[PDB]
Amino acid sequence: ESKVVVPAQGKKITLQNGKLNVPENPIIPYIEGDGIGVDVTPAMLKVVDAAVEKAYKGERKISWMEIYTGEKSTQVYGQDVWLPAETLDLIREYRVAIMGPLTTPVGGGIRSLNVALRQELDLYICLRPVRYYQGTPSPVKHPELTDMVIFRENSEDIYAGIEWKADSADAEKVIKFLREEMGVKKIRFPEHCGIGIKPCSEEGTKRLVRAAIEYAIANDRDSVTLVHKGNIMKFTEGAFKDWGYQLAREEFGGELIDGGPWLKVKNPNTGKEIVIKDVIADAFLQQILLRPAEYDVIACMNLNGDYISDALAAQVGGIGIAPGANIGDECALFEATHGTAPKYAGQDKVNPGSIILSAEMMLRHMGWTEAADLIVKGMEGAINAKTVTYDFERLMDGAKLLKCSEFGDAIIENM
Amino acid sequence: ESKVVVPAQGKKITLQNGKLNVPENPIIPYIEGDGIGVDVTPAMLKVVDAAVEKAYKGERKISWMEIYTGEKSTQVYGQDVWLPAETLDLIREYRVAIMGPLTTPVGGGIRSLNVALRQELDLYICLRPVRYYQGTPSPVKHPELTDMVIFRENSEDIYAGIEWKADSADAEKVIKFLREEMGVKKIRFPEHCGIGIKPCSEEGTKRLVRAAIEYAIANDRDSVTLVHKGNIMKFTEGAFKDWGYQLAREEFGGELIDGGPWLKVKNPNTGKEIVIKDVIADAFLQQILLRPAEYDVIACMNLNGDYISDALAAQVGGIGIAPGANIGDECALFEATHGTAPKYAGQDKVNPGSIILSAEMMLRHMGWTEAADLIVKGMEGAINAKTVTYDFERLMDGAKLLKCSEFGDAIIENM
Ligand SMILES: NC(=O)c1ccc[n+]([C@@H]2O[C@H](COP(=O)([O-])OP(=O)(O)OC[C@H]3O[C@@H](n4cnc5c(N)ncnc54)[C@H](OP(=O)(O)O)[C@@H]3O)[C@@H](O)[C@H]2O)c1
Ligand SMILES: NC(=O)c1ccc[n+]([C@@H]2O[C@H](COP(=O)([O-])OP(=O)(O)OC[C@H]3O[C@@H](n4cnc5c(N)ncnc54)[C@H](OP(=O)(O)O)[C@@H]3O)[C@@H](O)[C@H]2O)c1
Ligand SMILES: NC(=O)c1ccc[n+]([C@@H]2O[C@H](COP(=O)(O)O)[C@@H](O)[C@H]2O)c1
Ligand SMILES: NC(=O)c1ccc[n+]([C@@H]2O[C@H](COP(=O)(O)O)[C@@H](O)[C@H]2O)c1
Ligand SMILES: O=C(O)CCC(=O)C(=O)O
Ligand SMILES: O=C(O)CCC(=O)C(=O)O
Ligand SMILES: [Mg+2]
Ligand SMILES: [Mg+2]
Repeated sequence: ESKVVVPAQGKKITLQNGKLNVPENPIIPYIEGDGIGVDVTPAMLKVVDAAVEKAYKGERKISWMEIYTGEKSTQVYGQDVWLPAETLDLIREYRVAIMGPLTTPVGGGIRSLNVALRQELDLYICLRPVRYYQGTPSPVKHPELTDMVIFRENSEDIYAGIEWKADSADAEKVIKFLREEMGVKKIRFPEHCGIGIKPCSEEGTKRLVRAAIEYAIANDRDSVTLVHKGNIMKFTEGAFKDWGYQLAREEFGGELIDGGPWLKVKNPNTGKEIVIKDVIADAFLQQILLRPAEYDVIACMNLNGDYISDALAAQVGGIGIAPGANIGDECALFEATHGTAPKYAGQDKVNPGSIILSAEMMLRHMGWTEAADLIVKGMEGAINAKTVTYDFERLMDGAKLLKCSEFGDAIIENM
Repeated sequence: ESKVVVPAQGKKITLQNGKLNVPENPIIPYIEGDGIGVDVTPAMLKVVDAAVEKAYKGERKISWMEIYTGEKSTQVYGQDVWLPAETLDLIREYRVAIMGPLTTPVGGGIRSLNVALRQELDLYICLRPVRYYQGTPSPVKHPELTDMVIFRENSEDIYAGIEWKADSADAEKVIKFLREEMGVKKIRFPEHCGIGIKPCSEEGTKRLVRAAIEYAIANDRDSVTLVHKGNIMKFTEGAFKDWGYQLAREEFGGELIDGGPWLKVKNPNTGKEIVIKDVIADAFLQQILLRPAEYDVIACMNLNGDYISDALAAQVGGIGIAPGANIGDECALFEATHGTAPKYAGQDKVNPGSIILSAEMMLRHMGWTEAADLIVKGMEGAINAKTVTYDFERLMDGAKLLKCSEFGDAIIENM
């Protein structure tokens, strides 16, 4: 029995051809989220409604439709229902949705609902833009140098969840097969040993890299960097790099620079030469701090993208100002980079910036660019006014400390 | 037929009990290293010889014995011999050794010789101290806040090298077994799919964490942070965290703080309360930039330690000033954090600081603390004099740019 209420006065977004048809009164499903979701989400709704109202003076409005996942889903549907089938159906049906963060237990418990949503809806792109907002405090000297966009493969890798507990019959079964049937000798302690599988396919790699390159062309970006650990993980991470370059060559007419393997790809529109390069993952983490300007669009696998996202975000104010999207061929689910930060949950304390800027991406995705620009404007105003949440305040002299809801209002005031 | 010359005027280090017996004329095997190894190594020899000479006025001297691995090994022993059995034997025999960086091909070619040495000699500890040297340029505002020590598990993980090429019979064999015999459904594209194995055992975890805690006690450090991705990789990364805390409890009398899972461990000597805590790996990469002072000793797995090392190093000047050691129960091999940086190889351009400070660790390991202190002193002098190599120079106004050999001499001048 459905527990979701479909808004009376809204219309469904449709996908005519490959293009979205967004009506004036679109129904947008949202998930509140666990933990700080309770704080940041109400604030996102308020701010988005304001930007839409100001940009289009009543012509347009979102019909927000709440749907359930996580703790709240259990309180609605009964225990044990963490991810109602309805929810998956509703996001595919309505094409565009947004969520708060969801809690994943460490060491046991349910598998990540985030990963479940991503995998079940085949949202193979995790798109995370990291840019500096003028006036944002930062622990680095030149944050303005960081203007990157992460394309993170979202459907494979060690992130996929294929693993077995130490001392379990399954684990022992796999170990025996590895040792005896594959002649694997490189397992140092075969007893009391957990096992994980890391898959990486050509189709998975190329669909992610294709998207990254297209984004670079559509946005007149300077380069695309393949990030990988292919010297140690030759057949997964190194495969990723090989496939990525191969794709650039076969589908975008990529050409050698010198002896390579770096490529030049000519922007069909602007005619700019887009550089396709690669960097090893550990080195990259120094590179972003020491030579940020040399990097632009980033394409990487599931785990690496996760590490990179947080490290990059830190350069530019931290993950309270880090938006993202999970994007597939049939729908898109926007959400902040950060998680549920349970230790602050309910305190009206955290930065709603990340989820707000995710809605900003959603609006842009919807072609409501005017509303989106109002959000950006409001953000820059509020930050420049040095009226901010705890995470910014503690890196700053003479700032007024605002609560999460308050900072929401601050953003609106500066629209 | 051996190609190594055993020094006429030196004596072998021995391991009486659990303690090293270091003579006055110890024979120390060294490997030059590929790439920039050709630059940095000669410089390390010069600087170490100087520190030993000054500290002990001729009473002590190292009898350097060259041994072979990598490219140079092929030029000496013939093609195809990248890692002569001799070399493994010589390091175990002589107990203490040092190496330049070694090249690992990305996507194919030989497996990492570094990993080979580590695995073959069971050097399960990769120890990387990251501290700020006064006067070092940096892209962060407060580098002095970074004073950490990385304990990185060095014998397991995805780093172990258990993997198969996409479309290979072996890969297809493993995939079929996973799909059909283990009922694995979470592989998105089973065709054209590379596969990797990630093992993590209880014995491996605990021997690494034991070492980390002992180091914290022997050095009066504030805390030990377990870094892991145990919400996504429950049975490897999460197992690591569980075992680590369990060890702290069972072997060091660790006690709850509040409801935990953080522990208090009482320093037997100083009586200081050492905090045992944990942080998720992506979050940690923001944490080190945003709250560096809150971190001290780091214990993590093979891959994570690798990422963390480079990111931390960047905070403090980059990997031209990042020493490390690979340490086992029977011997220790010191080497810089950085690799072969082939693009600069032979140019006398890179910072020899990392390998030099690795020798600094080696000396300390040998109980030649006076010589070690001379190296530290020389380093601080040379850096404070703003006479430096390219990597520091480019982050600095009004510095004199020195070549690698020159900076070596600068260090000696400031002893
Ligand atoms: N996409 C997702 O839904 C997602 C992503 C990551 C994690 N998670 C889940 O979240 C749970 C806790 O993970 P975690 O503690 O490692 O990561 P986290 O919830 O992101 O929190 C880590 C730290 O990041 C900072 N932070 C996070 N959100 C912030 C905000 N809105 N404003 C300001 N600062 C913010 C805080 O740093 P300081 O306390 O240092 O100021 C926080 O303690 C886990 O169960 C995990 O599975 C979910
Ligand atoms: N323990 C080891 O032996 C080890 C460790 C890592 C990698 N490697 C091997 O090294 C090869 C190349 O790896 P990579 O290019 O990704 O890593 P890398 O050789 O460490 O070089 C990456 C970047 O780090 C900086 N850097 C490295 N060493 C430096 C020094 N002595 N002084 C100043 N800056 C330094 C340079 O940065 P900028 O050019 O930006 O100034 C360099 O381009 C690979 O085959 C890999 O297998 C070996
Ligand atoms: N062209 C490539 O494939 C490649 C590979 C590695 C580094 N790089 C960098 O790009 C630059 C290429 O310049 P040149 O080929 O004119 O020397 C170099 O300075 C180097 O730092 C290029
Ligand atoms: N004690 C633990 O196990 C644990 C767990 C997570 C965070 N913390 C941090 O340590 C502090 C513990 O302080 P109290 O238990 O007195 O509130 C908290 O402020 C919190 O930020 C502690
Ligand atoms: O699924 C989770 O709980 C964490 C996911 C995550 O870290 C991310 O992809 O941002
Ligand atoms: O083995 C290699 O080539 C790289 C090893 C590495 O990155 C490290 O452990 O520092
Ligand atoms: Mg994350
Ligand atoms: Mg490394």
